[PDB]
Amino acid sequence: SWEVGCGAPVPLVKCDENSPYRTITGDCNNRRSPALGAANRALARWLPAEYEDGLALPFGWTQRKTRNGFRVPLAREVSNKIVGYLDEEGVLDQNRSLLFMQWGQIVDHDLDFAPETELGSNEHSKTQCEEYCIQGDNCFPIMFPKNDPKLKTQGKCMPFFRAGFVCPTPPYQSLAREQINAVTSFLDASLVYGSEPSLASRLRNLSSPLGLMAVNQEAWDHGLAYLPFNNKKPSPCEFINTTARVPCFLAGDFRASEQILLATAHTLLLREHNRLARELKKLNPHWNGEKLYQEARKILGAFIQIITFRDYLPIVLGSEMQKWIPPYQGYNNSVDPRISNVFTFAFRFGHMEVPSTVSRLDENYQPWGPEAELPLHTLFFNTWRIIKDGGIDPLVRGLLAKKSKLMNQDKMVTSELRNKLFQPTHKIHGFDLAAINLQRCRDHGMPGYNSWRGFCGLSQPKTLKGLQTVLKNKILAKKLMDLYKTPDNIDIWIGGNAEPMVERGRVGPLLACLLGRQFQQIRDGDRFWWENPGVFTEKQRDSLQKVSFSRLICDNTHITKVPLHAFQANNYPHDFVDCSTVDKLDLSPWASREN
Ligand SMILES: *[C@@H]1O[C@H](CO)[C@@H](O[C@@H]2O[C@H](CO)[C@@H](O[C@@H]3O[C@H](CO[C@H]4O[C@H](CO)[C@@H](O)[C@H](O[C@H]5O[C@H](CO)[C@@H](O)[C@H](O)[C@@H]5O)[C@@H]4O)[C@@H](O)[C@H](O[C@H]4O[C@H](CO)[C@@H](O)[C@H](O)[C@@H]4O)[C@@H]3O)[C@H](O)[C@H]2NC(C)=O)[C@H](O)[C@H]1NC(C)=O
Ligand code: HEM
Ligand SMILES: *[C@@H]1O[C@H](CO)[C@@H](O[C@@H]2O[C@H](CO)[C@@H](O)[C@H](O)[C@H]2NC(C)=O)[C@H](O)[C@H]1NC(C)=O
Ligand SMILES: *[C@@H]1O[C@H](CO)[C@@H](O)[C@H](O)[C@H]1NC(C)=O
Ligand SMILES: *[C@@H]1O[C@H](CO)[C@@H](O)[C@H](O)[C@H]1NC(C)=O
Ligand SMILES: [Ca+2]
Repeated sequence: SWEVGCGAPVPLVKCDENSPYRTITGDCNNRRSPALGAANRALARWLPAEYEDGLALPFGWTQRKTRNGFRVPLAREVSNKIVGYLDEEGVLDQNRSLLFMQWGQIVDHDLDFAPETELGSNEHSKTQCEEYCIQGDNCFPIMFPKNDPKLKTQGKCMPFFRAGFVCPTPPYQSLAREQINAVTSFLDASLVYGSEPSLASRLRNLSSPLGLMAVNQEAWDHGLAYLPFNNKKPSPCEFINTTARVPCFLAGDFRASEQILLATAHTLLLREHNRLARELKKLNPHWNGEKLYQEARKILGAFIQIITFRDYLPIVLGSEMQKWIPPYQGYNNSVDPRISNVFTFAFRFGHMEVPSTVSRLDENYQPWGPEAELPLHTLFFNTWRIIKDGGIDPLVRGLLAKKSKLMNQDKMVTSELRNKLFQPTHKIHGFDLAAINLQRCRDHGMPGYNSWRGFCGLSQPKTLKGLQTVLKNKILAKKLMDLYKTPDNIDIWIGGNAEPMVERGRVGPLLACLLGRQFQQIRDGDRFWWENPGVFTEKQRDSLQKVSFSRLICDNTHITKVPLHAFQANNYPHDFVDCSTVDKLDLSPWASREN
């Protein structure tokens, strides 16, 4: 009765009964529907796609084609009028460390990646899009409004290329266009290990049966590993400093070097795998390389799950946590674990938590050198500042001692991302992540703000006064009505992020609902969830309960003082204790077995 078949790329693998570990692809997690949550398949649709032609063309593609009787505003004009601000004074979150932002980006990279269409190779398509700003097939350029300064300094557009879609990637089909999730839907440390067998093997050290991940052979951090380099050319990390010539890192996720603190967090996770593999080898000398790798991978997946659900989500969702994510009751094989298309926009709330600067701090939590503090835009695809300017410890100290940006209806996205974003192959620090998010909402066929309010059982404002009430902000509602003309047309990214945050949380009610529903699904629909009986033993679960980001730092850096609650705002020295007082992960329950 349905077109359920379509999975034409079809990374098809048969499933082995009673297999002890996760697949790299996420296949075989659900026994009845083994592709559920596997990588390189369609993002789930919680609601039907909304395209100007019903099938594939974004709203805004055809100038004369209205949405609900009104032209959709230019993404860059919404960015300029609503999202932008000048003054960074007073914008920081007084109760969230910068690790709060950074953990969000890490979790996001574990869960979803909808990359730009490949569209063949060695052609004049990408250059054409960038050079002449001509909309066509996959070229969906972000056009500058008449009063945009970038129209004066940067040409007529910011190049933008439509996301990849499942069955054919160049041609189309009879159903609506469905974008791809290139990573595993499960919270499974796919950002460390990869979501594809080829990358997963490339990341491993298969020279020794020690179960290790490959490490950098060119540079070391006071005896501790860096990720290997990606020696693919051209390299955006080389591009931004051709004197230093330091390549990007190779990780489980394609995007690991996008900014210096994401590369930092990736480095901690790689180190933690190798520490666990060494410690398991000492405990279990007869375990082979495959077994050591899998058991360390399983522990690192559980770490990521526990930090996320115990420490992170409660301070994102605040009062809505118990509504959307009740205490775990067990694996439910009827739950759809696939990441939804809308979730990939909902989780971009993080863009409003990114502050304008990154600091390096020394062994006394004092400024590291004469340029301790640097503008964020100079740190896009920046790996040389790690290798050649103190390794990761000074950056990790900044992650603990400095703050996230607080979402603000009058100060949404810092100009470091809104005007100075660097994109690989596009040469300039001149892109706008907010405009890109809005253009991508349309590229993906997103239903508008009121469709999602209805989905979440919330009021659907129809008038300026109704929107002013929901947003608790007259001027913001007025600016959104002036541009969108009806709240039905407001793009979900800006509408969800415009709502005032729930008590004890950092998102409003619409985003709490969309995020909370997704995180409930990826937990309840995961046969390898850490708390599911038989994944770990009772004694292993008791040991895992004691994981902390503070212990991760103590174990995989030379930092000797850390806070106990690393996601809150912490000040040195008052909130910092000796590493020796921080709980350890007791691996004794991983003994092959005893009597
Ligand atoms: C995968 O996992 C393997 C290990 O299982 C990694 O292999 C090892 O890499 C490190 C470098 O990253 C190598 O260490 C070097 O060691 C020498 C000291 O050599 C002596 O001790 C070694 C350790 O036991 C041993 O392997 C050596 O034996 C080999 O070489 C001799 C000839 O010297 C030969 O007779 C033997 O038969 C072996 O072939 C030897 O006993 C040390 O001198 C090196 O340091 C120098 O170089 C670094 C920069 O490179 C510099 O910082 C120093 O100041 C100095 O200049 C270096 O520490 C180790 O030898 C490798 N082990 C094996 C078995 O080859 C591998 O790197 C992992 N790969 C990835 C991609 O992660
Ligand atoms: C640079 C960028 C960041 C930090 C300096 C950053 C940060 C975050 C946080 C903190 C997130 C969540 C808590 C988060 C989520 C998602 N991002 Fe974003 N991000 C930076 C840069 C980008 C760029 C560039 C993109 C691609 C934009 C496009 O549409 O082409 C981007 C995306 C996302 C994303 C969607 C992932 C996907 O499914 O494809 C998040 C869920 N980020 N980032
Ligand atoms: C590119 O990287 C190099 C380091 O490899 C940076 O240079 C250092 O910068 C200051 C001088 O301005 C000094 O600490 C060193 O003498 C420099 N080293 C070298 C080799 O020149 C350089 O500033 C970076 N440039 C950019 C644009 O990021
Ligand atoms: C900071 O947030 C944490 C929860 O994230 C909370 O327990 C603590 O009371 C908050 N502190 C202040 C000062 O509000
Ligand atoms: C399992 O999932 C289905 C679909 O969400 C749900 O209707 C059912 O109540 C769930 N079973 C539980 C919570 O035991
Ligand atoms: Ca994953």
